[PDB]
This record gives sequence, structure tokens and C-alpha cells, in this order.
Amino acid sequence: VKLAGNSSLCPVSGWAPLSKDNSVRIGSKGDVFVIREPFISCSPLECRTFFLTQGALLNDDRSPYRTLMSVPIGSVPSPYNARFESIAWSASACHDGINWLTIGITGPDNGAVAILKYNGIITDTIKSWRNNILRTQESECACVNGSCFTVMTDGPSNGQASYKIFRIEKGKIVKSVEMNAPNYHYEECSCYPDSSEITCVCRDNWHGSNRPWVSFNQNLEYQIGYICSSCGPVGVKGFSFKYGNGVWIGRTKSISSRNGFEMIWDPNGWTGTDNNFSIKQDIVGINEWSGYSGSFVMHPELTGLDCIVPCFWVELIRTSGSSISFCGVNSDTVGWSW
Amino acid sequence: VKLAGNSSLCPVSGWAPLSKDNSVRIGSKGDVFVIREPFISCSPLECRTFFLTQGALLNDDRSPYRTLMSVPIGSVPSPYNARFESIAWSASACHDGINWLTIGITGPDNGAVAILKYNGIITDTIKSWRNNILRTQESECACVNGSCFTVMTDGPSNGQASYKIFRIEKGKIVKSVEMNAPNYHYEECSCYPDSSEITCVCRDNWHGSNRPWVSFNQNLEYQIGYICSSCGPVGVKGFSFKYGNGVWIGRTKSISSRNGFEMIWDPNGWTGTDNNFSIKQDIVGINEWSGYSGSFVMHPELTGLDCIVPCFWVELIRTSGSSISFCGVNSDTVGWSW
Amino acid sequence: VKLAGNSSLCPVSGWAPLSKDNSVRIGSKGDVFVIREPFISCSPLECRTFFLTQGALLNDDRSPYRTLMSVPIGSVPSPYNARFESIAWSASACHDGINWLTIGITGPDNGAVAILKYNGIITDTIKSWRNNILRTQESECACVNGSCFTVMTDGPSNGQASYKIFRIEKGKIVKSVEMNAPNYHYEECSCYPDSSEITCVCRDNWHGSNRPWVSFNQNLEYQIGYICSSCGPVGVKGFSFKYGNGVWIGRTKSISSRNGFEMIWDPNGWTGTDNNFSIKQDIVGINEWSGYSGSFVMHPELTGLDCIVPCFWVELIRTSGSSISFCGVNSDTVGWSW
Amino acid sequence: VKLAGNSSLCPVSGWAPLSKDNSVRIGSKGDVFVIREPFISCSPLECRTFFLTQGALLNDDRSPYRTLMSVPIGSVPSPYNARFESIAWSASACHDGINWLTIGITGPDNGAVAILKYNGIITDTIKSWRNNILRTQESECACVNGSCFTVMTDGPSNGQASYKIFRIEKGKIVKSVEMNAPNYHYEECSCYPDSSEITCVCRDNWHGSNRPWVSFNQNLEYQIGYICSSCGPVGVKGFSFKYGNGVWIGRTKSISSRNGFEMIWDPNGWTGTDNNFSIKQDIVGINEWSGYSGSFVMHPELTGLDCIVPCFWVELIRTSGSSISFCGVNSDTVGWSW
Ligand SMILES: *[C@@H]1O[C@H](CO)[C@@H](O)[C@H](O)[C@H]1NC(C)=O
Ligand SMILES: *[C@@H]1O[C@H](CO)[C@@H](O)[C@H](O)[C@H]1NC(C)=O
Ligand SMILES: *[C@@H]1O[C@H](CO)[C@@H](O)[C@H](O)[C@H]1NC(C)=O
Ligand SMILES: *[C@@H]1O[C@H](CO)[C@@H](O)[C@H](O)[C@H]1NC(C)=O
Ligand SMILES: *[C@@H]1O[C@H](CO)[C@@H](O)[C@H](O)[C@H]1NC(C)=O
Ligand SMILES: *[C@@H]1O[C@H](CO)[C@@H](O)[C@H](O)[C@H]1NC(C)=O
Ligand SMILES: *[C@@H]1O[C@H](CO)[C@@H](O)[C@H](O)[C@H]1NC(C)=O
Ligand SMILES: *[C@@H]1O[C@H](CO)[C@@H](O)[C@H](O)[C@H]1NC(C)=O
Repeated sequence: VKLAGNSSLCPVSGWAPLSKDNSVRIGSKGDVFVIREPFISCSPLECRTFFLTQGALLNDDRSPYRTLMSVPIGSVPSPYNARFESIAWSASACHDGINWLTIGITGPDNGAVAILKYNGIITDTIKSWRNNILRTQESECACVNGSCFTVMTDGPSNGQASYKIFRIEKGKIVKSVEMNAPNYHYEECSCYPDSSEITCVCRDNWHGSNRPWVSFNQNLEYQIGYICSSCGPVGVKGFSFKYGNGVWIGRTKSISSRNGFEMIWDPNGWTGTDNNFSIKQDIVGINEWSGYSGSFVMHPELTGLDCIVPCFWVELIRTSGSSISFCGVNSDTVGWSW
Repeated sequence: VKLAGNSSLCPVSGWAPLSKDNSVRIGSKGDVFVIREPFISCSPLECRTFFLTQGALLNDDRSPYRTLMSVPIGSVPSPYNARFESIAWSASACHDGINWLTIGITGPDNGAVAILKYNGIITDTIKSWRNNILRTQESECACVNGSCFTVMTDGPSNGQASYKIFRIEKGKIVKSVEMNAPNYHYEECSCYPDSSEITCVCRDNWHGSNRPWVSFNQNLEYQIGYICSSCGPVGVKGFSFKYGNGVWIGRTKSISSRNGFEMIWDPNGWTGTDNNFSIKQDIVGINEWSGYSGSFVMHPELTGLDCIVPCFWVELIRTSGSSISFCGVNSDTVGWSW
Repeated sequence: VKLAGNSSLCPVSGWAPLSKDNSVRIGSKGDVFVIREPFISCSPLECRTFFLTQGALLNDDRSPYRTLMSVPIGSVPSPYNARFESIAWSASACHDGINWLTIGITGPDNGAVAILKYNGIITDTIKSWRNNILRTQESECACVNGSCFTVMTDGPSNGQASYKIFRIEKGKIVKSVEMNAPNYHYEECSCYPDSSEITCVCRDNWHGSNRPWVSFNQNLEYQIGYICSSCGPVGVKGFSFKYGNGVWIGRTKSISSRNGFEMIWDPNGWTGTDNNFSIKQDIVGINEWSGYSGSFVMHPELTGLDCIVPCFWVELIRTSGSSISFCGVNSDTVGWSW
Repeated sequence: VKLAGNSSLCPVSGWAPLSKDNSVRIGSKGDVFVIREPFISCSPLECRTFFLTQGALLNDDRSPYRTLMSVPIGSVPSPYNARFESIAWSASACHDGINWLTIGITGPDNGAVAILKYNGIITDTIKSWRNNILRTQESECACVNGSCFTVMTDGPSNGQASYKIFRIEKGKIVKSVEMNAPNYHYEECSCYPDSSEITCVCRDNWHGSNRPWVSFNQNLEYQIGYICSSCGPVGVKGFSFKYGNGVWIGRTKSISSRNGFEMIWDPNGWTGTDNNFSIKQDIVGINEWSGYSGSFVMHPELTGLDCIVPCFWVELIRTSGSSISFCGVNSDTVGWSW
């Protein structure tokens, strides 16, 4: 049965641990893959962890030999249980309630091609349009009403690039618009469904200490801006969750360095520029080194609830480190020091 | 289909071997986890072995990095086939006939939080109430009428602590009472269903050479006392099985040391203080070293019987050793020397 | 659906390779168990290989620590994919069309107990009756009409022992007779169903260069004698297949040594003492060393045929060697030199 | 549900990557089999990779000990997840929509026998007819209307051999014709279904720099000739795809050496001898070394389409190298340099 995604995002007062991936103590003598920036996506039956690898084992990069593989959430990414998904140096994935959609980018940095697979079968492709490193989300893609959306970027990492939003049905591209977003930069977008709309929070690698966002409907009509908590432009992939005018911001404790990770609830942060917030919870302590982060969601079809549960993953730098994921609850929680 | 648990416990005249877990001869060159105190719980389809580990392999502790994992009963606890359940330094688990319920305690010894998962999804949480090492059963939780109960302790290991009984439905806490049990100590409780009631036998680490018990109904009304075989207070986790006024006691042969393991049937031991018994069977010989023990059960939905079959596991110290489990029969059996 | 077993055994003019088990070239660096005398039994869905092991890996005996494990036919017997069945130093197994029946013998040589499991659950037991090494078939048990039979021996390996035939339904012993067979010896019996009867060919370790057999019905009425091809008494486990008065005999080429293996069709060999035969096929060459052999069958429920297909396994000594299995066809075949 | 195969082959304007098999970087410390010339075949649910091996692991040939094994496409061919199919030094396989058909050749070079299995059961056999190295396709067999066809060769590799086409239903040979094809040589035939006909393109190892083909119906009526792109005779296994009078030819870039791999669309190449073509795409660059190649297809029952999708695999020499497979699309693609 196809995912609906017409319900609202669940109100969460706190965040609690879900799983720990990329364990390295097991890797000391065990056959385990050397992976970086794993991402999590969920089906109606189970959650899975996706990663890119060249097959390099520990105790033993745009590459045509680099592939996307996956294991059940919390499992060890070993060559003996990882499933093969696609060939890609940049990739994203999601489940539409029927099967898995996998989007992978392979080929030369001057003529890259994205190969779209549905249930293991190649269904479509999309070739570079500005000929300069085609790249995708490196996260879960959002699905609403059996269709799964995504945001792709082609162009310079330090300048004005072209951005395109794609609606994909059963592996095929049915609609696609080009964004008019001058002076915005949208790399590594973290997207989630909310009441039959798609909301994405992206990484500005050009001139934005704050994070840009794009919001769009199934027809691909869109709005843009920055999280005001300046509303204009003022990096590492991140995320946030919209609740009316309030926003849950995932960020480091330090500004100049990668230290700590905390989740702040700013009830007027979507539209206001004030620094006020109501509550805060420590996810990662100041001594640890925080790194890449992104969101994923658990749909009603999986949780048995009448709303969508917001979750997220933080990769701790330590080097590779570990990818710890957490999920949102409305019950009591404490700060966490890993 | 949800488990009923309304039938009585099966009368057993003897105990016969079921499986051997934590094998170490296989571990000499094989990638196997270093585990301690594994516990067994059964679903309607299969029995599984649960353990806590940091990912340390052999031939290579309250920790936020310590996790709960599981393998099919009798299988090798390797990184290539263990399933991930939760993040916890103390944990329990059971199946309600529909899905798995996993209860894990993580966080700081001064503010621990128990995370309750149902079918892999976080459904609820319960924060420490006396702020002193929240800890659970380290065994199977009991289920009756689709609801699964448990007993949690918060407080000193050598003094008067607070004890709370929790009724959990589909991962959520629907009811919870605090026990009034002055001069009792209830750690590591081993619980089983019997005719729509829950009976638990616990470890008194304070001032009880005998074992305290608590018995309660679905509504959480309860009675307490000691196994009289003194009825008041006179350690290592253990178990016993109630049959009217008779009790099957799992204990060591020696008193001052951990030597041997035997099962004694005292037909008046629940309420009497006499040392008389009718029958006895050796499970483990005097030379071997016995250690932690606990019970688990096999429901009619799994066995095809019209009663609940009592089983149990003994960890042999040897160090880690091996966790051998046995099940109750009404057929001929012999003593066992491992 | 339960197996019927009311059809006749399929007429075979030849034998063709099925699978190769116990590979050792893979074991040179791979984690593989050290096993001896593996046996094959089939379910309606798949065939599986069973073996006993202490967990000893290569490149690293009546024992309470020795267990019975299994892998899909042709698969490598590694600790990462072997399933646990039971604890035993002597064992047999078969499928009744619904679930697996496993019979394992454990305990002391002076008071051994056989533990009968059905679908992983202990259902019954049978204690030694002459107190001298209880031992079973080390092969597949036969099933006819949802019930599975077996032949067990208790007594000296070089003298007159007691033999008992057991009919088992869903793991429980419903009927059991003691054989009156003076001057016969029946160890390691290889049994198969044929038209709602059970036929077993056993190893005489006392005073029979030929092989004794027992034939019995569901009610356990029986006949005994030797394969005449003397009809009375004149070792290593073996087998034969009855077709009217003709018999297919699996034997070595040499008499005084373990060299070669051949299958001979003697159309009057069941009842005649003549040395005449019609056809012969080489399975194993003279240079190789043959060893233990036994039979198993593939039922109509698995093959899609209107008869039961006779198969067999030969362990080549080489030491452990390899266990090669073959199946009967009515099509052209050649001799085989491994 | 049985495969129909009555639809036409899908028109493809380009070829895009599907999977990478035989990875060796993983093999540096991992337990992985040493394999050569793996082939791909697809079922209605999944695609699988087949290979022959003696069990030799890396970091550790007609042989009765050599077997055919398989893993999911893109998975590592390790001893811990490879499935056993048959015993053979030459083999082919395909799925008929119900189960797997496996054809393996074993036995002596002077009296080889092909063993046909269906769903793991031996169903039939075919003995050598010219007594000189019986050999099969080393690829996927074609299936149309629940029946699966194949082409087998018996005779010299440098002269006139006998060729026979076999129609197999549920593992049994129902029809078989001998080809009259003087001065033709047909080894390692790559076959695919197209509109209820079977088309095969073979390797002429005798005196043909071009490739011979045979085309036949379910009744086994056939036509022969060469791909004209001379129509008569003018090596390494290869393939081509027929689209009316046009042909998609898989070949190396160099003539005298194994360098590069490209796919050329010659709209009149089936029947014309001209060197003209409309389009060309690079699969493998000139520096790399190309080697064995063959075709396989993805049926409507798997893809959800109303036509059959043509795919193919190229083994890159590097030694073993890697087996990269591609599939046909009608969307934009680029050249590939591995
Ligand atoms: C989503 O759509 C389903 C019908 O497919 C409906 O039953 C459900 O109530 C809708 N939920 C919301 C929040 O609109
Ligand atoms: C969802 O898609 C269906 C067609 O499958 C359409 O009829 C319906 O209007 C859509 N609903 C929304 C909320 O877009
Ligand atoms: C338990 O409840 C079921 C109904 O769900 C009933 O059929 C069964 O007899 C009851 N067993 C006992 C011991 O009360
Ligand atoms: C079991 O729960 C059901 C509701 O699901 C309730 O109606 C019934 O009375 C309960 N029975 C017992 C024995 O508690
Ligand atoms: C075996 O019994 C079944 C009924 O369960 C019957 O249909 C079949 O014909 C019988 N076969 C023989 C050989 O008697
Ligand atoms: C098989 O068992 C059934 C009962 O399940 C019985 O009615 C029938 O007579 C038996 N048939 C044979 C051939 O023993
Ligand atoms: C193939 O046969 C099926 C019936 O089994 C039919 O529905 C389908 O249209 C046919 N396709 C072609 C191309 O003839
Ligand atoms: C396919 O086989 C069926 C019988 O299963 C037959 O009736 C039909 O005519 C065949 N069709 C073709 C296209 O050969």
C-alpha cells in the first residue's frame, strides 16, 4: 500500500536514542566496510542504513567504482550482509510504500548522469544540464501520495548554481522545475513531508552562515527563504523541523569549531530573527566532535500513529566516528554525552 | 494473534537440555562478540537469545555505547548475524504475540532514562524517580492478554530502594504502581505468567539469603513475601516456579561458593520453612562453577499444548563460560555433568 | 500438508550427482566447522545437511557439549549460517510435511537419554533400558501418514544388544516394540518408506559380513533377515534399496580395504545367495577411499512425481574428506571418478 | 506464474550501468571465492549472479569437484552467502516464472553428462553424442510460454562439431533437433527471447572473425547465418540484439587486441555488409582490457513494462578483473571509462 503522507508532523518535546551505526570496535578484526556519511531511510516494515563504498575493508571521492549499499538499521556494514543498490558517487533513496526508489549519480564530473532505479530496475535517467558535478541530497527523499520528490544541484560549490526539483513516480520523472533563487545556494538538502507538502532545509556553502530552505507542493510550486532565527543570507549538511512559525534547529554548540550538538526549540524562529528560545536539549557533549547531520521520518504506516514522527542522524567526527540516530518523543528525556 | 497467558503452568517432573549459547571454542578464530548474562525469550514462532555488548570481539559496565542485540537460540553471537534491538546498559524483552517489546535503560547513573520500543519504534519513555541507577530485570518480561508487565528498581544496591511495577501496552505505559515493601530488596526479578497472574522471584542484595517474591494481577494489585523454604528475610539472579504451595527452586549445591546447580521440588516450600523435599535433579556438577540463572516460558501458541511450559537458563562461570538452557518435561530425565 | 508416503519407490536405472558437502579447500582460511559423517534429509521445500560438532573450527566422541546443527544442502557448514537443532552425541532427523522432528541422544554412556524435539520444542524423552550407550541411526528417519518411525539400539557393539522400534507423532512416542532378533546386530540403520511400509538396512558389527534388515508396518509388526545376495549372518554404515526381489547394493570395490564405491543391481539378490547381477555403475574410483554411506529419499510433495525418489550419500575418507550425494534417475549416466 | 515472452524486445537508444560483481578490493582480507566468467540471469523477483568455483578462496579447468553457485546481483561471492546450484564444469541457468532451471555438465571429457535440475531436483540427463567435451552456453537460457530452450555443442573446438537445440519443460527434455550447419561453429551461444522466438548469437572459434547466429521457434525450426555487418564466415563470447534489420553489436575498439568495449547501432547490419552505422556509445575505455561478454533479459513480469528489456555483462580482464553489467534505456546516457 502506497504511503499517504497527508498527516501533520508529530509535536515532539524531546529526542531519544534509536540506534548506533558505523561501529569501529567491531571492525578491529571483523570484515567491515570503510564508510562515511551513512543515511537512514524507512520503509513500512523496517528502517535501513545506506552508505557509499569502494569495497575497501578496514584493517586491509568521485569514482565509477564507488557503489551504494545498505544494511538494516543498527547492523554492521559488512560484505557478508550488505545489499547492493546502485553504482554512484552521490546518491539518495526512499520508499514509496510499494518499493524502493534509488537515485544515484555516476559518470564524469563534466557529464554526470543520474540513474533512477525502482525495485532494482533502471527506469529513467537525467543528464547534467550545466555540466559541473551533478549532485543530490545524500539523504532520504520525501514521498507524498505514492510520488517521491527530490532536489538536485548542478554548478559551482562557491557560486551561483542551477537547482532543479524532480517529482518521480515509480522511477520515472513526470515533472521537473528549475528554481529561480538568485544569491541562494542549495547543497545536500534534507527533505521531509508534512501535510501533503515537502519542506527542505539545505547547506549554503557560498555565503550563508544560516540555512536556506525551499518549500513546495506536489505540482512543484515553491517558496524560498532562510531560517530567520536574518531572513536573507548571512558548511556541513544539517536539518530543521517546521511547526507553524516555530522551528527545531539541529546545530553545534560552538560557532567557530565542530564541538557538541544540541536541538533548540525557537517558537518564532522560522520568521523571526531574535535569539530567544523556549527549550534546549544536549544530544552530543562539547568534548566530542559533531559533524554531518540530516533528517528522516517514520510514517503512520510504520508507527501505527496518526501523525509523522520526525527523526535525525548525527555523524560524530571523533575520522569516520559513529552515526548515532535519534527519534522524537513527547515524553521525558535527558541530555546525552557520548 | 496476541498471547493469552490464561492457562496454568505445566506440571514438570524433570528438566531436559534445550540449547547451548555463548560457545567460545568457535570464538578462537571466529568473529564472535564478548557477551555476559545472555537471556532467553520466546515468540510464537521462535526462541531468541539477547545480550549486551560494546562491539568488542574476542581475539581482538554502564556505557552509552553499549547496545542490546539478539540471535536465534543456539546460534553464534557474531557481528554478521546479530540483530540490533536498542541502546542500553540494562535491558529486558518479551513478545506479546504480535511484535517484540524491548525495554532498555541508557543515560547517566544520576539521570537514567528507559526507552521503550515496540516493533523497532520508540513508543514511550520513563525517567529515573529516585535518581540512583535505574535498572531492570535482565530477563524476559511477562505477557498476559496482549499486555506485558515488568518490575523496575531505582535506588541503592545495599539499602532501601524504590520499586515500581509497570503494565505496558503496545510500547506505552498505561498503568504503574509503587510498591510498599519495607526491608525488602528486589533486583533482577525473574517473572512469568501463570493463569492470568504475574509471579516474580527477585535477588535480595541487601540482607536476604533467601529470595523475595512479588505476585500481582493485571490491575497491579500485589502481595509480597519470601520463599519460606523464614517467610521473612534471612547474591546472584535466580528463579523458582510456584505450583500451589510447592516450589521448584533453582540453586547451587554449595552455600559459601558458586559450585553446582540443582533443581529441588519442595511441595510445601512456598509457605513452609522446613528443609524437606520430595525430589531433586542435578543440572550442573559440583566441580563446574554455576552463576547467573533466570526463567522464561513457552506459551501454548508456540508449543501446541494446553498449558505453559516452564524453562530456565544457567550461565556457567568456568570468566564468561557458556549459557545452557533447559526446559521442563513430565518424562524421564537424568542428572547432567557439563 | 503432512507427507503421505503411500507411493512406491521410483525404478532407477542409474545414479547421478546431486551435491558436494564438507568442502575443505574453502576451509583453508574460511571459518568452517570440523565435522564427520554428515547426513541428508529433505523437507517439502528444501534438502538440508545435518552434522555434529563441538564448535571446533578448522585452522584453529560422546560429549555433553557436542551439538547437532544444519545447513542447506551444498552450503558451507560455517558458524555464521549453521542452524542449531539439538544437544546430542548421536542423532537423527526427518520432516513429516509439517515440521522437523529431531531425535538426539545426550547424557552419560551408562544413563543416556534421548530428547525428542518437534519444531524446536522438547516434546518427549526415552531413557536407556539396558544402560550401555544408547545410540540411533545417524541418518534420516522415515515418515508415512504424518507419523515418523526410527530404530534405536542399547547394548554392546560386539554382542547381543536390545533393539527397539519407535513410532513418533508430533514429537511424542505413541507406540514402541522390542525386537526378538537373536544373533542379529542392528547399528546405524538406514531407513526409507516404500508403499506405506518402512524398510531398514543396518550395520552388523558383530558377526555379519553381509547386512541385516528389518521391515515393518505402521503398527510395528516386523520381519527380519539378511540380504541373501547367505540369508543368515556371515563394519561401516551402508544401505540398499528393495524392488520386489531385486536389490540395489551400495558397496566398496575391494573386500579387505575401503577402496572404491559401486552400485550393483541384483534382480534376485534380496532372496537369492547367487553372485549374479545385471548391471553395475562406478560411483567412486578404486584409488579414492570410500567410507560411511546411507540413504535418504525425496517425496512426491517435493519432486512433483507420482513415486518416491531414492537418493544416497557417500563420505570419501581421503581424514574427513567430502560427503558427495547422488540421486536416482531412469536416464543415461556414466561412472564417476572423484 | 509462468513467463510469457510473447512481447517484443524494447527499443533502446542507450545503455546505463546496473551493477558491479567480482569486486577484488573487498577480497584483500575478506573470505571471497576466486571466480571467472560470472553470468547473470533474472527471475520475476530478483536478478542473480552465477559462477563456477572449486572453493578456492582468494588470499589462501574441467573438474568433478567444480561447482555452480550463485549470489544476488551485486553481492560479494563469499562462502557465507553463496547458494549451491549444481556440480558442473560447464553450465547455464534460467527461470521459467515458476522455478529455476539449472543445466550443468560434469563427468569425463570423453563421456560427459549434462544433469538437468528443476527447483533443486534432478529431473533428466543428456549424455555426450560425439564423445568430445560436451559444453553449454555459460549464460542465461531463454524461456517462452513456460518452456526454456538452449543450444549445446559436442565436438572439436577447431573444426566441424555437432550442435543440438534442446526444448526443456520443468526440467525434462521434450524435444531436441540436430542442426545441419556445415562450416559453422557455435560455441558459448548467447540467447534471448523476442516475440515468441529464440535468437542466439554464438562464438566461431574455427574460421569466423564475425559472429554466427541461429534463430528458432518453439517447435525448433531454425535458420542460420552470420551477422552481415560477409553474410557467410570470414575468439571470445559475445552478443548482439536484433531489431528488424538493425543490430546492436557489442565489440572491442581494437581488432588485434582486447582493448575497450563499445555498442554500435547498425540499422541495416543484420543483412548488409556495409560498415556504416548511426550511433555509437563507449562502455569501456581503450586503456582498460575488455574480455568475455553476454546478454540477459528482464521480462515484463519483473519490470512492469509491456516489452522485454535487453541487458548485458562485460568482464574486464584487468586476470579476473570485475564483471560490470548494464541495461538498455531510451533516455540520455554518456560514455563510461572504468
Ligand atoms: C489521509 O488519506 C486517507 C485516505 O487514503 C484518510 O483516511 C486519512 O484520514 C487522511 N489523513 C489526513 C490527515 O488527512
Ligand atoms: C492523490 O493521488 C490520487 C490519484 O492516485 C488523486 O486522485 C488524489 O486527488 C491525490 N490526493 C492528493 C491529496 O493529492
Ligand atoms: C483462554 O482464552 C481463550 C479465548 O481467547 C479460551 O478459548 C481458552 O479456553 C482460555 N483458556 C483458559 C485456561 O481459560
Ligand atoms: C482481556 O482483554 C480483553 C480486551 O481486549 C477484555 O475484554 C477481557 O475481559 C480481558 N480478559 C482478562 C482475563 O483479563
Ligand atoms: C496416497 O493418498 C492420497 C490421498 O491422501 C491419494 O490421492 C493417492 O492416490 C494415494 N497414492 C497411492 C499410491 O496410493
Ligand atoms: C492414515 O491416517 C489416517 C488418520 O489421520 C487414517 O484415517 C488412515 O486410515 C491412515 N491410512 C493409512 C494408509 O494408514
Ligand atoms: C501475451 O499473452 C498474454 C496472455 O497470457 C496477453 O494478455 C498479452 O497481451 C500477450 N502479449 C503480446 C505482446 O502478445
Ligand atoms: C502456449 O502454451 C499453451 C499451453 O500451455 C498453448 O495452449 C498456447 O497455444 C501456447 N502459445 C504459444 C504462443 O505458443
